Amino acid sequence: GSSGSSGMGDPSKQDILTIFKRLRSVPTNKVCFDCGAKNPSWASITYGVFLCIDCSGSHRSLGVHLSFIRSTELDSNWSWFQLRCMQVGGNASASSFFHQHGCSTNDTNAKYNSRAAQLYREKIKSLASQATRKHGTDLWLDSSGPSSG
Ligand SMILES: [Zn+2]
Repeated sequence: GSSGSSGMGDPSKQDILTIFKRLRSVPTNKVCFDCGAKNPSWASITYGVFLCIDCSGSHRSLGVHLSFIRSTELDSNWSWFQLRCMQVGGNASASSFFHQHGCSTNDTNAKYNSRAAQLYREKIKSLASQATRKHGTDLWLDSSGPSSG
């Protein structure tokens, strides 16, 4: 129940592109984890997966609370914590994670509304910290250049 202070600057386009350039590279990430559409702009931070304008729509219906959707080419006002969620997840990660439990469900309003799915989301939040906390904003990867102030 901690509101959370605000003493840091949001990630710029470049930085955001750097976090997506690494995830996109992957063949299982550059394809809508749902159908497999290549260059899946749409991305779901909740499950840190890649979706396509087609599928992404379904998620939006569920409710930003159930599955938040954010583009990569347009949406630039991303949150450090979020961005990571994508790196600390991946498509395959879920493709298996789910089965491991035994979802045996395809439906979007069900497969995602199932326990197996939930477990994932939470997990993403945790890991996201490992990367986020790391040198706070300073892109763990390397020193991009801290702006005076
Ligand atoms: Zn799709």
